[PDB]
Amino acid sequence: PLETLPLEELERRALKIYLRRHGSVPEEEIETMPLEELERKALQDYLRRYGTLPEEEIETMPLEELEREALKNYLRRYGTLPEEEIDTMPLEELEREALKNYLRRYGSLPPEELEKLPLEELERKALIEYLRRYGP
Amino acid sequence: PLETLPLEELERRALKIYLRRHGSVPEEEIETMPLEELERKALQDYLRRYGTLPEEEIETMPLEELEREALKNYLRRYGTLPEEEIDTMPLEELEREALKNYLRRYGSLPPEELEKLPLEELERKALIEYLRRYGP
Repeated sequence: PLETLPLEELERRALKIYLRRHGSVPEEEIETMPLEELERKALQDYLRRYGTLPEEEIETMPLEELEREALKNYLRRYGTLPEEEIDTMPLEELEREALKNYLRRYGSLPPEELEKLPLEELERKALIEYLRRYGP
Repeated sequence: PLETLPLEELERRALKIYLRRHGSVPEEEIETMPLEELERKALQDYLRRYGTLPEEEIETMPLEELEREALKNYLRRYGTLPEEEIDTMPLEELEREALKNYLRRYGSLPPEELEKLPLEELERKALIEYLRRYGP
């Protein structure tokens, strides 16, 4: 049933299931939040667990910084690529590597595709995979 | 031609021609700057030439709020919906109504099909219709 969902609905549902699994927030008050805020509170749950930073910076950091550190942690624990160029790797590339890393582990797709699939389609398959494993 | 390139490269070209025409950016970085830097500096330029925002505020503004104000500004001078909605409409809905508004002034698609497209595809046409107007 997830095929009929466009990319804006897949990101919403995936962020919901994640926030319904990690973090305690009213379940009926999750649906009414804007998608900009869904990522901020989802990636706040991520940073609070895998990398104990200052507790109030994570509340006030911009959304581009919350995502950058969340992607950085993902490559440190799930990737052998050196820590050095993780800081210098652009945001457009941290996302790409974090999705190829995700689709190789929890995905039945050969790496020949994951290196040729664009970033927009890499976001699709990784979001449809997360839902078919952790949700309806 | 342009339809064969991915959505990441479309935006990379679109933001490149914009920097070369509007404002002053050294053209010695045809593709060396990251996509995160292309979006940022091109947004502060639009927030400066087409708006009345503080200088010392946008240079420290995050990306999720630079884009928010750019759509709030773009929807004002080119939109029909009232101003009260602009502050309440979420960021994901600000992008949708901004992309549809652009695809009308410079669009050969029928408006009934403009709605049929999801937000992921409205961006492709807007970027492609932009490059056919300002690109070689």
